[PDB]
Amino acid sequence: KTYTLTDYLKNTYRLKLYSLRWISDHEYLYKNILVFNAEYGNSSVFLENSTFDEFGHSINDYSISPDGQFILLEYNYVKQWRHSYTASYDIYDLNKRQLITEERIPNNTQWVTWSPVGHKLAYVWNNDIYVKIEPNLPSYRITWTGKEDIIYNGITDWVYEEEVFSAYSALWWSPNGTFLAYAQFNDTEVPLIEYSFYSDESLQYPKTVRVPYPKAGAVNPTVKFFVVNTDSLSSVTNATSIQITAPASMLIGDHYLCDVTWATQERISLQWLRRIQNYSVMDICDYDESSGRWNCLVARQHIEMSTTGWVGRFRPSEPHFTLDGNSFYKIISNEEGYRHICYFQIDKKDCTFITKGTWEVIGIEALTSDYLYYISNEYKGMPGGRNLYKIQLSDYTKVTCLSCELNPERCQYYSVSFSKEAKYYQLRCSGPGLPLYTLHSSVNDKGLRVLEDNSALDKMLQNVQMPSKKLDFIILNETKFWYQMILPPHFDKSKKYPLLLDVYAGPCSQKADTVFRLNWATYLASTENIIVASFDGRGSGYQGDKIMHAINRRLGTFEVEDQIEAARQFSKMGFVDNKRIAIWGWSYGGYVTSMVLGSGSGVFKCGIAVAPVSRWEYYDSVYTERYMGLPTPEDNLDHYRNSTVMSRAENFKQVEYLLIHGTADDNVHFQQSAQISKALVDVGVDFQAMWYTDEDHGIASSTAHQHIYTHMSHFIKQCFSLP
Amino acid sequence: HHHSRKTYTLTDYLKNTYRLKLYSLRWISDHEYLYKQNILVFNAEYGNSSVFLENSTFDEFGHSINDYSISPDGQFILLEYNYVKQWRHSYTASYDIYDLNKRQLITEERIPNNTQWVTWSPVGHKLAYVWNNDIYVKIEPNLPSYRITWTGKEDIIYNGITDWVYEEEVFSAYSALWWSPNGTFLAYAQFNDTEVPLIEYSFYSDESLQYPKTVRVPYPKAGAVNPTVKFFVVNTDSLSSVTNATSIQITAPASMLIGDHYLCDVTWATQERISLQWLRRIQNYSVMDICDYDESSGRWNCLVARQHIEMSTTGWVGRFRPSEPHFTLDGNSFYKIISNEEGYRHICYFQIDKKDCTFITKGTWEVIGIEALTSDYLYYISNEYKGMPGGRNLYKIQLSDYTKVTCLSCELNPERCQYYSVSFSKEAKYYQLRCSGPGLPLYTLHSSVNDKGLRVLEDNSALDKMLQNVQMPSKKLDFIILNETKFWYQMILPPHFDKSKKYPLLLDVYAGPCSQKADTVFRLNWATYLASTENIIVASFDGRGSGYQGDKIMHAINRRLGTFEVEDQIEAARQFSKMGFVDNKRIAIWGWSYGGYVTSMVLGSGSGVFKCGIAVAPVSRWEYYDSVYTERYMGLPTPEDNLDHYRNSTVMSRAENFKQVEYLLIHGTADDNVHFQQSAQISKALVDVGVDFQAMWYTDEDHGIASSTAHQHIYTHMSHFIKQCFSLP
Ligand SMILES: *[C@@H]1O[C@H](CO)[C@@H](O[C@@H]2O[C@H](CO)[C@@H](O)[C@H](O)[C@H]2NC(C)=O)[C@H](O)[C@H]1NC(C)=O
Ligand SMILES: *[C@@H]1O[C@H](CO)[C@@H](O[C@@H]2O[C@H](CO)[C@@H](O)[C@H](O)[C@H]2NC(C)=O)[C@H](O)[C@H]1NC(C)=O
Ligand SMILES: *[C@@H]1O[C@H](CO)[C@@H](O[C@@H]2O[C@H](CO)[C@@H](O)[C@H](O)[C@H]2NC(C)=O)[C@H](O)[C@H]1NC(C)=O
Ligand SMILES: Cn1c(=O)c2c(nc(N3CCNCC3)n2Cc2ccccc2Cl)n(C)c1=O
Ligand SMILES: Cn1c(=O)c2c(nc(N3CCNCC3)n2Cc2ccccc2Cl)n(C)c1=O
Ligand SMILES: *[C@@H]1O[C@H](CO)[C@@H](O)[C@H](O)[C@H]1NC(C)=O
Ligand SMILES: *[C@@H]1O[C@H](CO)[C@@H](O)[C@H](O)[C@H]1NC(C)=O
Ligand SMILES: *[C@@H]1O[C@H](CO)[C@@H](O)[C@H](O)[C@H]1NC(C)=O
Ligand SMILES: *[C@@H]1O[C@H](CO)[C@@H](O)[C@H](O)[C@H]1NC(C)=O
Ligand SMILES: *[C@@H]1O[C@H](CO)[C@@H](O)[C@H](O)[C@H]1NC(C)=O
Ligand SMILES: *[C@@H]1O[C@H](CO)[C@@H](O)[C@H](O)[C@H]1NC(C)=O
Ligand SMILES: *[C@@H]1O[C@H](CO)[C@@H](O)[C@H](O)[C@H]1NC(C)=O
Ligand SMILES: *[C@@H]1O[C@H](CO)[C@@H](O)[C@H](O)[C@H]1NC(C)=O
Repeated sequence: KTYTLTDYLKNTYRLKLYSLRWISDHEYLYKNILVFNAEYGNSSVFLENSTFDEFGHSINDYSISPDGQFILLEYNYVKQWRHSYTASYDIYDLNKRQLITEERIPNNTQWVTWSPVGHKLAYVWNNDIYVKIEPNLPSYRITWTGKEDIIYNGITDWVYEEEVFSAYSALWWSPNGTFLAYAQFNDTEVPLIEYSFYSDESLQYPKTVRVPYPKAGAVNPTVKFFVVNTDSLSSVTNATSIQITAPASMLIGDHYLCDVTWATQERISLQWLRRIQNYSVMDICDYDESSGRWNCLVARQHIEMSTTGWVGRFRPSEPHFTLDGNSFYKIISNEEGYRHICYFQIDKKDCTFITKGTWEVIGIEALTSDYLYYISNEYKGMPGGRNLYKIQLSDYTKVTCLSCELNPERCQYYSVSFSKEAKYYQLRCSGPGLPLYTLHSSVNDKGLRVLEDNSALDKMLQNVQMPSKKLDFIILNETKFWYQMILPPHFDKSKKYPLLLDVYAGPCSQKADTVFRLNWATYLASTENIIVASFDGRGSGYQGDKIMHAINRRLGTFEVEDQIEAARQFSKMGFVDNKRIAIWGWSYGGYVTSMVLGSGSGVFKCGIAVAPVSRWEYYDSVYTERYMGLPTPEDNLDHYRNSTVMSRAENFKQVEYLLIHGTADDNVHFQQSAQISKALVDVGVDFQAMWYTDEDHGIASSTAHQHIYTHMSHFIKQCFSLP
Repeated sequence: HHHSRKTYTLTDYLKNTYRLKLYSLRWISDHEYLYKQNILVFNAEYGNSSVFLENSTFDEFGHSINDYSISPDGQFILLEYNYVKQWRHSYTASYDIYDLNKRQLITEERIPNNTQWVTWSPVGHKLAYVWNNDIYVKIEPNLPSYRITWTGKEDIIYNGITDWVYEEEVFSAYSALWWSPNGTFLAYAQFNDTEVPLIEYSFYSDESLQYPKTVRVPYPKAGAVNPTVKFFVVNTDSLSSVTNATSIQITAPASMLIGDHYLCDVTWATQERISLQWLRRIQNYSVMDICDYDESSGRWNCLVARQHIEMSTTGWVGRFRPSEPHFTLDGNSFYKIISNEEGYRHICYFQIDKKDCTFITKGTWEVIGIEALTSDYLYYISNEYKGMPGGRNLYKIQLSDYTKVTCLSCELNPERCQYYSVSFSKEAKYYQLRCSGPGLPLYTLHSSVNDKGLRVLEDNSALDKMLQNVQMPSKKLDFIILNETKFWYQMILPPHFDKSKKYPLLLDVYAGPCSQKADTVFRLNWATYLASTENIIVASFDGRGSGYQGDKIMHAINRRLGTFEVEDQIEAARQFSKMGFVDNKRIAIWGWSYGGYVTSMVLGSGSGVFKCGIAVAPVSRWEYYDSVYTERYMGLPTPEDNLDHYRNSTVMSRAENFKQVEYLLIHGTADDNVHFQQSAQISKALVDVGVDFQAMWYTDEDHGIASSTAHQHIYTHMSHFIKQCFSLP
């Protein structure tokens, strides 16, 4: 038997996880909720969820204070954007098992967070910030200026949530929780995207949703940064919020706050980025004693820039400070364009690189007094592998691979999670074999035990004909470009398979990796006998700037051409039926799919774009201007005009096209597909469409998810003459 | 050979390869009319024509001329340009006036840009126009205009123009101005939309528009706050440039001010007598008021003794609204279409003073419209001929002897002509006859004194010459007995039609209250292609709820939309198969508007009869559609009226049954009439029960999906869908 559409849709074959929250340097929680001792693996029950038997409300999430004296309960969850939401809250006392009733956290709270030490609490209600020193006492109102859709204290607006921070919160406690650092966003002049929301059938008149949303070249939100001392809050007088202004080099024009990182109890570092995102500045600000302000000396500014592109992968990387805070490490691209760990002195311009080579550091995971722990794709020169390394701080040549040889056949893609002081770590392996979860001791790196091996799943999959994955590379202009293929079971090299190109191809993307996945591709390969391939061409990430910056100021050119060239290279692989080649993608993949189908190349018979960008002036400023610069006569308007899918409408006469878009998509506005269809209508091209009423960019509803995949499978089977 | 080998193709339909010529004129006097080439005057009597306006005169103009309007006294011409469409009838435009006798454009005191409506008085050259929701009057074209109203406010106050609902469902027109017969008085309506909710939808516009626009229209959905209405009359002879003009209000009768009502008809009776018709929001009760000007007062009075009640116990009043009266010259009597004691619409003769009228026509047929009345004769269109409800002929009844009825069109050309409409001269001395089928449209001119034909205007013989070689479909018009009642249907049958083989069949559906899809009209449309090229029988059926056959049939779906008319379409299909020449594995259904609603209701009915269907811009649930139309048939969506059936008749609740059929759902995003919402809500329901289906939106298209490129695209898309559902290569 085979892995079927139903299997994928009704999630028949499950991937077991082992998610843990470190609580201390030797303990973690595991949802009843258990507490585990990392040393021995023994566990006691923390609370039965029959403790809230009579609670009366459906509990969404829990959150334990650092000191473990109180638990925060979250209910009435109402999802907003990708990260943002609203909820009700309650505080349960562990010391004396019962809830708090006096001075509760209001309904419709936008964000809550314990300080990093003890049980202090900061929350956001109606765009304003409040602080509770004790869970049962009244809160002090920090900000008074919050206003819906206009002023944002402690939480991000639409574009910051999605493109800058990947988070709704804009609150940063200092390490011991004395200081609360926050940002304030101002959206007064940011234009609003409006779209219909149809809601339940019983709603007679549709609702109009309005969201401040800066499209490429529009007026952006403005940002201010503040620090407040939470150990001197008066119930008599208003809390005083000290402002930290952006450096002079940023106040000269539009700019972003892109990073907040505390260094010590009294030292904070902020990163700022120009609107033309190729110049950024790191401020280190120290707290002044009697005077009570924050100073950011000019001689302590650290400039990060790029002549060939934008700075960072999506944003400048984050610093990891030493204990005294007089030094830090952060990832930057070296002189040959590869991203490696640089070591800075707070007082000095030059850093020394502590890693080198033709491969990249993915991130810094933990920093100790003796070692620095990082993840990279160095192992076997494979851009799509991921391994944990240890680097000796007094001798940089002493680098140990901690995950490389643990199970080299089944494990090539690792992420990690260290305990409070990096005493223990959990390795998470995501492929090529079934995911593997292991617990380790950093004092010597020996493995304590397996936490989850997925043997349950492995026994079930023994019964089904499963596809395989080929990960390899092709040479193009003397450079390696990586591809992967999901191959049908009992794959015959002397046979001719229909091929479907799964595309993303956005700047810094990586679609060829060692990760094990059960998705739509799995079914297409297992049941329909279709080869599903992906390709990382120019603009793709984790392989140096030369490749990544190749599309600087030129979205919709080389990365499009490379998908076409990829499909050509596969035709010449012998086992591909080149009368049956298709391409599909979501978001950026949708844009590339569309551009490829509009290319008039002749290679693809049909394709599917889901929620595609259609022209760049339609998408948000932060993401778009990062790669395209500004849509103005003196910058890059010409290429904004030359890279629309609309302009390629005539070429669509050559292919079969299915266009799909959610009508309540706040991210890629329905507008984008509305303009594509009008364009195809105007040149007389027949095509397939489908809208999803009240679905957003995810088309994530249980039923909408099934509908779309079902619809797409029918399109593909019809296009490929499959019954 | 020389055998017919061409067929009527999709491209033929989309590119207008075979075009119907039509002779459109506009009478300017009692014996003269205007016709376009260039613009000619034609003497109706002789045929002699001189050039009235050479095409070259307005090229110095600088602007592209969309339309023209000659003043009643032929001294001035109104030139319309910068036309920008709004709804089905309303638009904005610029206007310039060309003086004929001085032979040049009036430069001083021009009509402002963005004018909403312009209208000459019926005699002379007075002018009335609406700009920014206010009414202005020009006594002379080159002179300053006097402002009549001062209260006009966009989306709130409408003076002399209708709002969305009154435009689409009450008046079928943007204007709400009425000149008295000689231009002395100017009657107008004011609409107040203050508390009317707004429908909001996205307009995406040109691709250079970065942020979509949101369009906001005052639109009362069933049960919502309706617009209120006031009525006024202003004497245009006593206007002065020194004082603001005085407008005399005429208030509705007591029985209307008691609750929500509508102004449904305005008809001047003489120089000093106007008739009003009002309707209650529950549209079964209407009151005609006859109002007279009082000389010494300057005010209007509607005597309660002249008041006329018209009501219905089995449904609503009139076909879509009460009928309009036709007054005798002395405005002391009138003729008006109403239903007789047994549900048949016939001409009633009324005295202004008496309650009772006498019916001057009788029969198991109906009068369609009164077309003209003179001293001795009344002219009307009816479907009496041969007891064919879908036929239309011009008749003549003698006012002093009701048994003296002459058919004027019946026998003219019985074989090709069975569907007529007429256009009379200014005093009914001549008339143009228009025949729409079953043969090729034919256009003829007649004098009504002797009734002789004067000449053929257009005979479509160029078209006839082209069709001679094309394998054209034929139409079969007939009926079936159900519950002892005749129910008519029409079939567009493929060329060389063979009773002994099985054809696939498409049900073409409207089926709304008072609809008629079975008729004698000749059409070159999508169905002609499907029969001719693709060999599909496309059929239509008038079931319960359809019109022009009496109230017994028409009112059968009263307060029960989505029941019998839906059921009768299913039964129609079972009947069609039972005739033996239908492949019942291949039966489909499609419709637009109400037809889309019925299509959907049918496909969700679980009947097992239809394999697939197409719904275009359908109504999905009645609480989404407008008040005037929906309440006419459904009453109010309240617990103490008819909420139950409103809830019982949505397409959404039938989603589960769509698992059995193939469904194509189509909707323009800028549809102001049946909002995108209605399709949006169907699709969501189908997704929720796991039904796959085909969808297509049209960016910025409205209810008509009538852009050239958009029209071509949807018919092509629909054609692919049907061809695949039927296994046609
Ligand atoms: C957010 O920014 C807006 C727009 O820059 C500020 O609005 C201005 O406020 C000043 C002083 O109050 C006025 O003189 C201007 O006329 C305002 N401009 C506009 C267009 O509104 C606003 O002050 C800022 N709000 C906060 C809390 O920082
Ligand atoms: C703390 O600050 C807030 C805002 O500055 C004060 O609340 C405002 O009080 C002023 C008068 O001082 C009023 O004009 C506003 O209407 C108030 N705005 C509100 C309700 O947010 C608050 O009173 C301050 N506390 C004190 C007394 O210093
Ligand atoms: C249109 O109708 C609105 C509301 O139906 C009228 O508004 C009323 O006006 C008076 C004063 O002019 C207020 O005191 C009432 O309270 C208003 N009614 C309500 C309940 O809103 C308005 O007069 C009308 N507009 C015109 C000029 O005809
Ligand atoms: C496929 N894909 C992406 O395209 C992608 C993507 N991430 C991004 N960007 C970073 C997160 N915020 C949005 C941009 N993109 C591009 C994108 C996402 C959603 C809508 C439009 C765009 Cl252009 N991923 C993970 C991803 O998997
Ligand atoms: C097919 N068809 C109609 O459906 C029709 C229709 N006429 C109507 N109504 C009367 C005129 N004004 C609109 C309503 N309908 C029903 C309808 C039309 C347009 C949108 C929605 C509806 Cl429910 N015609 C002529 C007509 O030909
Ligand atoms: C595990 O065992 C140790 C000693 O046996 C004990 O101190 C600890 O509390 C236990 N941990 C849990 C969470 O059960
Ligand atoms: C939140 O809302 C509920 C229901 O409306 C109310 O009963 C409850 O007291 C609210 N919680 C608080 C603490 O405001
Ligand atoms: C944390 O650090 C602050 C600032 O240096 C210091 O004064 C204090 O000892 C700590 N806060 C508390 C009260 O725990
Ligand atoms: C940033 O980009 C702009 C626009 O391409 C360019 O003029 C400038 O040189 C860049 N700055 C740096 C530091 O390279
Ligand atoms: C039309 O023809 C008639 C008949 O000969 C002629 O008298 C007349 O002058 C023509 N039309 C006009 C009024 O110019
Ligand atoms: C209408 O607009 C045009 C173009 O802007 C202008 O030249 C003209 O004067 C306007 N006409 C009137 C009557 O105001
Ligand atoms: C006419 O009415 C308007 C608005 O009520 C007013 O402003 C204007 O002055 C009036 N004209 C005169 C002078 O009577
Ligand atoms: C039009 O009718 C009115 C009222 O009957 C009358 O007083 C007026 O003089 C008429 N106009 C002409 C000159 O025909």
